Amino acid sequence: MTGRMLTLDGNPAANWLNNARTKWSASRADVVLSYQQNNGGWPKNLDYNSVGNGGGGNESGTIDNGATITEMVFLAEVYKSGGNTKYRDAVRKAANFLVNSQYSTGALPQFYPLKGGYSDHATFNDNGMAYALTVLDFAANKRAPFDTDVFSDNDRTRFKTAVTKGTDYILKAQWKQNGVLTVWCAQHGALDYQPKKARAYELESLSGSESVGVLAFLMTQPQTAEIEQAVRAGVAWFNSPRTYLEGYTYDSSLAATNPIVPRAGSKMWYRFYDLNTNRGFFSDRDGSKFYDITQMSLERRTGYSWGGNYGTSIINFAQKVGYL
Repeated sequence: MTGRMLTLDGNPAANWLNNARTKWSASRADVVLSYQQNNGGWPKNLDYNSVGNGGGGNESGTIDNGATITEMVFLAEVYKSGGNTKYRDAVRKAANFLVNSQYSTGALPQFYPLKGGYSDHATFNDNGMAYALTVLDFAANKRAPFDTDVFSDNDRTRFKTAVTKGTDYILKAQWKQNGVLTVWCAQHGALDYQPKKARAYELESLSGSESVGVLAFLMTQPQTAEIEQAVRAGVAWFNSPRTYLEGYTYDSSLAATNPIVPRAGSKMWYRFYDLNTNRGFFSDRDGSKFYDITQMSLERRTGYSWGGNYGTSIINFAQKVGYL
């Protein structure tokens, strides 16, 4: 560290953000711009590389599937490169959107204005909350691409407050497993901090997939005593043999019957771990919970990834910075 600040070199969240700066060709900037909703957010799943300009819209914005957070970083970079203030304006509306979406607790919902159901929860899914906070933190700290006149000091204060609140949320939400600090569910109650379900097959759990990005975000923050403890505990969880499955890997090509296959000297992480036992588990469209992936419907076993190499990146990064 330096002071209490870790390097951003190798930080997964920082890598995501810097990549987003050039997510699309600059030739697509007007197309991207044209789908921004009135509220400053974007809808998800628009094929910007193929579609012509949109007509804006008045729908909820979302941070699912990289929406809003990717577009805003991209357009900030376009503003930085070309100086066209229409893009500055859009980035300002997008940052405002993210902060406006934030609950009093710091939680960020998946969709805003709130649509009801699981979308209202604090959404770590698809790196939404963690990477949204990363964007706001980069903005707050005048990091590229936000080292332009896009934001003022007063704006940065507001973003710092949102980042602080988000951090507070994350720290309060971090799951204490029989007294031991671990990681996060893919979604938590915005007000109650509790693990929540999402889709039918997304149950209350520790998330092997989403907890990486949460840790990566925390590692961008001033490493207070509490934050260092939180990060070290999360990294320790990823690096624990009670968490990874040693000698196996997840091979989605083999999912027809069983994608969890032996691989000497490999470690696999589950997508879902039981909150209390730390056992990897599976679900299905009926919302059931079970421990043998061969019991799952063919469609869910092949159509959704139930494990992966999630821990490698954060463990290696933690090692690099002395947190392992």
